Amino acid sequence: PDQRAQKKGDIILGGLFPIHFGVAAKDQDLKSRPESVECIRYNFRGFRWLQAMIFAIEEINSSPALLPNLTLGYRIFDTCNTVSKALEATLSFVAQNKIDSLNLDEFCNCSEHIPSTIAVVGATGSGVSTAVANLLGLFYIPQVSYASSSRLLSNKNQFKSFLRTIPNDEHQATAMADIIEYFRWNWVGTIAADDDYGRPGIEKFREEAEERDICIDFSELISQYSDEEEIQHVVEVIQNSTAKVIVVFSSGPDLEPLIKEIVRRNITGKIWLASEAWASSSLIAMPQYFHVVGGTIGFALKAGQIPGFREFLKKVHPRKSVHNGFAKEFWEETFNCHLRPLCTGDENISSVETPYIDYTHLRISYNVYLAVYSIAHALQDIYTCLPGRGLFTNGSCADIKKVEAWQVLKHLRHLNFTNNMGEQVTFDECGDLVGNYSIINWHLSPEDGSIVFKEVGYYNVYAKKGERLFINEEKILWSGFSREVPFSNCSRDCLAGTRKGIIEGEPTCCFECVECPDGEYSDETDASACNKCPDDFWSNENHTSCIAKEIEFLSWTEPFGIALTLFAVLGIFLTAFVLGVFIKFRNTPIVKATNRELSYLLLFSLLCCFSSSLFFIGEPQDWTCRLRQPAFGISFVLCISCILVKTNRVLLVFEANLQFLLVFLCTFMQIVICVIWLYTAPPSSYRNQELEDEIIFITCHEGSLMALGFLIGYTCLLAAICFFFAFKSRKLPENFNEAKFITFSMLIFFIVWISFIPAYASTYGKFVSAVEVIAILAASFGLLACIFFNKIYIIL
Amino acid sequence: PDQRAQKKGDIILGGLFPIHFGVAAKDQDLKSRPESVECIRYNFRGFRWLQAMIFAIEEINSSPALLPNLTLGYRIFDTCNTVSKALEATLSFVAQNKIDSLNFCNCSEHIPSTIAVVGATGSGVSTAVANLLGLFYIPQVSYASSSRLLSNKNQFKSFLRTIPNDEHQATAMADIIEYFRWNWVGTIAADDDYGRPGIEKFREEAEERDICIDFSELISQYSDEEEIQHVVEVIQNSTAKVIVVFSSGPDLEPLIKEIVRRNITGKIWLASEAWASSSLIAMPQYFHVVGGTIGFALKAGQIPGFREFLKKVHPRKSVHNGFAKEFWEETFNCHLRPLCTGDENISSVETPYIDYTHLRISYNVYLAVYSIAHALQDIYTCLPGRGLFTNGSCADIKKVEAWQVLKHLRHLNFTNNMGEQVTFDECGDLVGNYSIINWHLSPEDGSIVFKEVGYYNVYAKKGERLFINEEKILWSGFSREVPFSNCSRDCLAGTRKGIIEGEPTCCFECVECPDGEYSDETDASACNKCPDDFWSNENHTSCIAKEIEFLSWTEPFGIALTLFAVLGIFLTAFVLGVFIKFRNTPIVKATNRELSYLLLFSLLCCFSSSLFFIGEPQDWTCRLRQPAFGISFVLCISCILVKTNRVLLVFEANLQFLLVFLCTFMQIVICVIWLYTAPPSSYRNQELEDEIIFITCHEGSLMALGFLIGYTCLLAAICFFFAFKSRKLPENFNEAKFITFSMLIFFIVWISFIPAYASTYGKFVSAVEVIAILAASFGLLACIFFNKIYIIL
Ligand SMILES: O=C(O)[C@@H]1Cc2c([nH]c3ccccc23)CN1
Ligand SMILES: O=C(O)[C@@H]1Cc2c([nH]c3ccccc23)CN1
Ligand SMILES: *[C@@H]1O[C@H](CO)[C@@H](O)[C@H](O)[C@H]1NC(C)=O
Ligand SMILES: *[C@@H]1O[C@H](CO)[C@@H](O)[C@H](O)[C@H]1NC(C)=O
Ligand SMILES: *[C@@H]1O[C@H](CO)[C@@H](O)[C@H](O)[C@H]1NC(C)=O
Ligand SMILES: *[C@@H]1O[C@H](CO)[C@@H](O)[C@H](O)[C@H]1NC(C)=O
Ligand SMILES: [Ca+2]
Ligand SMILES: [Ca+2]
Ligand SMILES: [Ca+2]
Ligand SMILES: [Ca+2]
Ligand SMILES: [Ca+2]
Ligand SMILES: [Ca+2]
Repeated sequence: PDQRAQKKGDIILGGLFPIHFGVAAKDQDLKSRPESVECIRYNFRGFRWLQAMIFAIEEINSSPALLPNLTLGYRIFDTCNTVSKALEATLSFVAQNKIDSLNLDEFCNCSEHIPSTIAVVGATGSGVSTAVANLLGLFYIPQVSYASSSRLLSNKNQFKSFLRTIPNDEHQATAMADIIEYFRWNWVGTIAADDDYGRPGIEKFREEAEERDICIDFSELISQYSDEEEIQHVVEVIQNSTAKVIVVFSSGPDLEPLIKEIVRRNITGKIWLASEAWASSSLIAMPQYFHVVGGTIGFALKAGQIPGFREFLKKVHPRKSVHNGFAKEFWEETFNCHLRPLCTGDENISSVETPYIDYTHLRISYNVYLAVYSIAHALQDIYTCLPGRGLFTNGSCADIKKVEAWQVLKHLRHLNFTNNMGEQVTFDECGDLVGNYSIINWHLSPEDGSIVFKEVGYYNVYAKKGERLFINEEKILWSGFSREVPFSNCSRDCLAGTRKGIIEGEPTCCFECVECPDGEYSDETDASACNKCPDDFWSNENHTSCIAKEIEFLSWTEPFGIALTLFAVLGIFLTAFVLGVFIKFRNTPIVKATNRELSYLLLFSLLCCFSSSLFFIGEPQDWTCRLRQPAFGISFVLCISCILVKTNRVLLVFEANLQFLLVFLCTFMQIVICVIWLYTAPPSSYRNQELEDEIIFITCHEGSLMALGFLIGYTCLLAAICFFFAFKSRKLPENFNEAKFITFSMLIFFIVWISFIPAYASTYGKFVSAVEVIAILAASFGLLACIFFNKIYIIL
Repeated sequence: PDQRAQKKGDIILGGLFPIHFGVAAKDQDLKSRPESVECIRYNFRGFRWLQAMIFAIEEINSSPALLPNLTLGYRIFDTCNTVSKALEATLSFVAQNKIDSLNFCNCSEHIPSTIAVVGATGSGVSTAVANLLGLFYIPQVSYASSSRLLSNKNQFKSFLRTIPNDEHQATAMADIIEYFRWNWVGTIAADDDYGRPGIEKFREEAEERDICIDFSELISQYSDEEEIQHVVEVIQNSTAKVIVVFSSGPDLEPLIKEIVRRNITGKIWLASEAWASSSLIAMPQYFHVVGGTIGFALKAGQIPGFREFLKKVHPRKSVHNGFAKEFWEETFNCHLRPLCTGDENISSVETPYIDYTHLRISYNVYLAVYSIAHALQDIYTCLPGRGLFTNGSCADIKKVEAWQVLKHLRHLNFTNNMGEQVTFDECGDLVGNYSIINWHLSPEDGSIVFKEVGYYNVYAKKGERLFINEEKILWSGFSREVPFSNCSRDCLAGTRKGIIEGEPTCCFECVECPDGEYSDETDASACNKCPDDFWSNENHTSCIAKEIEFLSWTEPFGIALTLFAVLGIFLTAFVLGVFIKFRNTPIVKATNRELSYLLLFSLLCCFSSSLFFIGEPQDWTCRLRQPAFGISFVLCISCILVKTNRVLLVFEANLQFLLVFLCTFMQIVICVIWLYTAPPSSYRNQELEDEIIFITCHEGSLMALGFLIGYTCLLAAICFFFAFKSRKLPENFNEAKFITFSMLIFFIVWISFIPAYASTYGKFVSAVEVIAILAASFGLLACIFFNKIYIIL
């Protein structure tokens, strides 16, 4: 390495910064002796970090309070983000230690003029720094990095002298998961880089997503040296996916070919998530690409303050700066000339617009500044060590004249001081720091069309999980110009009345919506299953909620019921035209039956025949006391018996007072059978019919219907017997044709049941009570009309 | 590095082998100057590999057909599975190139420079060594590094290997998992460069093949007790019986010991190639925890004369090999506490150094050494004018450089002692077959043995690369039944799936298919919808056909209707069939025999129409039952109604015979007009009454039938009005009274069956209609002919 930044001093430090983005991308066939690689691109941020470190060292050497008489030198080389260059620089650093503490088999002699460094500033990448630390751990030389946040460097078993001044990015995955949870999504992507920074950083994110039940569509890995095949495959995978959110864990140059290919293919409508590595890189954030990476949300560190730095940055000159060997190359790259046209030392560094001269926040430079002062404070603590109170064995103390690397590492292990801003800086036993992570968004400046970063929130690491992040949605512009929150889900959420259904070969986050069948209802949206038991209710047409069932039965409240009751009471009134108001019964001339008894009985007999029809009307169980367990046969057992005794009285004169006792004996069998039935045998009722539809049915199904059939058959047989007995003498019309019309009156009763048997068998709306009551009422009207034909001839 | 194996020569080769499994674990507080670490336990497999390399070098140096005038030396250090120890050896190897490349430094010229370095046994150690060796373009060949991270040529330029990569092993394990009926498995990996890269591919394959993973954990050799306890608790609190392990011997040893201490059984263990045959875990005392373990092994090789060279090791005569002094002490438990002598036997003590059945890593080392020798021979034997360098130039064997050796090694193709061809790929990788082994218990020795139960191919198409013999696999060491490892039992027939919240797709519930649809396959995603003409079974297994009821003639009610119809036909033919004498008969008032056969055939046609009314609407394709609706209401009644018309005409006052056919004319023309206006159709839908399909008839403009019935009723009413004043007096065989009584019977029959028409049992409207028609016709014929059938003549 001919180019170097070397300054002499009593104590020598080591530094490694990236000045070039990469090396020549050429393959060697090894046909001849290989040569060293050559740089292709130039970096300006590394020069800024180098200048900041030089300024910090100079301020240390210019502060008598920090160090009275100690002068510190430095040796800085270039890495170019290459493992080989950093390994060569580290080997050159540890040559004095290598010749002495190593290679004991053979005698190795070297010049004493070369100095020995006490510490080496770590590299930027997480892979190069890993190799540098692995090689440095043999000699116990401390190494402090400023940009490595990989977890693989946190293992103290493999690395013993590695420290970092950048907060660990393990909380970055948690913050991204919380961001995804806040803007509720379930379909996301995953793109990482094949290195030591991307692969370990995606496992934690995937674990957090799985813990939060977040589905991942595709996961891909990219690299800077990959050719067109992998880039095309990744582009095809991205295009063939419906995920609108992509998580990217990569660097600037690593992601540059993918961004260029996407821009060439004009792929838009995607959301880009940026980590701290590439949230502010100038290689990706360009106006020409603003239509592909617009509205990008990224992570950034906490800004620092370095007084007297802007003025120092303008003092660089390629002629009066002999200590710095990179000034000439920086000048040539900035002014784009040779030292084609000749260039003198009379330009202005602030004319050309380059990132070296303009900046908004110093994060990595502040990290290097803090590391340099941490080393200075460790040296000061070594100098100020008091006898009798030390960190070595038996209370020993070190000598400032002869300081070894292991003593510096031991003193750096237990370090605590105050920052220039009043903060407290100390090193944890894992060699890691804790700091805030900030959220930034990309916007377009209307003035000159330049990409700018705006703060729209922050992440806290000193609070309990759940409320560690704050965000302001009103200041976030999605896709660069859109304000509404984009919709990125595998499928639409199920609405009310629909349930979920599995699709074969698909994850849990993807499903289908299926309408629930009858009898099932669901109120909450996206319900796993619908309620099955409506608690004696019915499912609605839309299955939104439950509906109470309807009770349908014959009642007097309905117009049909009130009309039937009015007809019944009218019939009761029409049989009271003699019962209620009676004509003279003494020496009655119209009827030969002078005696009031056995003839006045027919009045209240017909009254009971009419009144008994009111048992069937209304609900069977409407009243508790009047539950009417016997309902059917009571009407028959009295009315048929009265008809039979009347027919017997009529026939005794023609076919054939002890008659009153004689008529009752024949009908006594009906009454004793009914009394046995209605008391000894307790009838029941059927509460609900077959429980299928929303229309419920109530009915009174008397127990032991065979007894009812038997008693009806007995009554019919007795009626037929009396009809047959009356038939033999009804042909001859005598005595006001009395016997001639009773036969027709009771034949009306017979033909009522003949004409209403299909109504008994089948009825509309389960109204067997209605047909029964109308049949018995019509029979009662017929009997009443044809039983009092003698009164219409003569009033009295 | 005082402990080393050195032999000088014209050409020097480097080598690294693991002689110890690790180093002493102690924290450094930096109170004083740190000292070098020490290795605690000895290893015999690394010593066997070193002996194999020495034997190969000696065989090459004692062969005239290979490098006849060249002498080969070696320089081998110790690694102890430590990164720092290997880095020290790597730095010592590149001491000569340090002055030439870096930066002045003066060094003695007596020290030689190695041209090749044998790769390390580990993965991260090999990566660290190759990172430093790549600067000087020094070729390096490894024998046990199978990590994919070494397959990147951009970072590594002088790395070669003779072992298949881990991608094939992961694919084979995925195929094994897919072969068995398991979908709920675990995952355990080691925090190193061998385990983590070897689990991403396996997880991707499992996700592609629709395989769920229960838990994933990382373990390490230096992990404390808390991590081990957490891993054990996670494993115990799981329902998975199959566990995938990607770790080495010492890495997995603490976890195995902790599991044994807790006496955890009933688990299926899958072993990677790294620990499928390690003696640190395969112990009888742990057998009841690792019984029936399936592991992967490579293809063994044959090295004639190896055992004889192994059985002649001596700590005194082996001046070149300085590692025998410690090996003798370790294998005999002595030192040079009880004093020892150089007269013991090596065969006696049972050690893995001499007790072995196959050689896999040693064969790899032999192949690597022979590949290097073949490259050197090709360098020596190259002819001018056809060299691979620029302008056809060829190198000189007197002065050889590392880059030339690497270039010739990149293009290598030779043959083995077993008649096999060995080449090098563009990435320096090799391919080979795989073997599957199972762990069994010796019946008398009591030790763990390996049995071959199958193999995996790499030269065949996808899906036809694995062969498994189930008749030799013994699960759990003694069990025979195939283990069952599923999240939940599969749904039976007629039962569909149901989702559980916050659970993977591999876990679900079984819910019975509701009524109206069926599923005839197990683990059905959804219940298949039944067809229109089929209904779901009681058990919902499949669909069943429905039934149709149409009052067939074979029905008891149908045959009853038939028997009444034929009885009526016979009774009416008793009068019509026989031509009884009607000469000067006084039964009929009219002398002419006409106006009597009219009724006789009208009743017959009415009976025929009533009989034809029943049956299917489409029983006969010639004509539908439509006339059965019409004529039965006009031909049956109006022709009979002619007698009532003539008798009312007589009461009002061969001349009126033609004047009483008008009613039939108007009724038939109205029927024809209705039929042509909107012919009746047939309704065969289910009408949402029930699941049973019913057949019925529907006609447009149904009010026409009501109007026809109303016209008939009005005609009968006007007949009653006309005959009311004539029926009071009885005369002429009481014909008027009997006709009035017959028509009253007709009215009472028509109005008696009104609620049956309104509602009928079983939707048998046709049965009600035919019953009413027959009853009315029978009463009519029995009552109008009351005096015409009382006496035959
Ligand atoms: O660990 C790593 O590799 C990244 C490197 C990196 C970070 N921030 C940067 C800014 C510019 C350039 C590089 C970086 C943070 N950690
Ligand atoms: O790459 C690695 O780290 C492993 C190391 C290893 C393999 N086979 C072994 C047998 C014994 C000891 C160690 C090993 C295969 N690849
Ligand atoms: C980080 O943000 C929180 C939020 O108030 C707070 O602790 C502080 O302002 C920031 N810095 C540190 C060191 O916490
Ligand atoms: C997307 O799916 C998630 C799954 O939990 C859900 O919470 C979210 O509401 C869905 N998005 C929309 C817009 O409904
Ligand atoms: C376990 O699940 C798999 C998933 O397809 C299935 O093939 C297998 O039959 C199930 N096991 C049993 C015993 O049914
Ligand atoms: C690997 O197995 C296959 C099939 O059994 C066959 O090619 C041969 O036996 C093996 N091949 C090699 C190169 O050993
Ligand atoms: Ca770097
Ligand atoms: Ca970070
Ligand atoms: Ca799938
Ligand atoms: Ca090793
Ligand atoms: Ca392998
Ligand atoms: Ca979960």
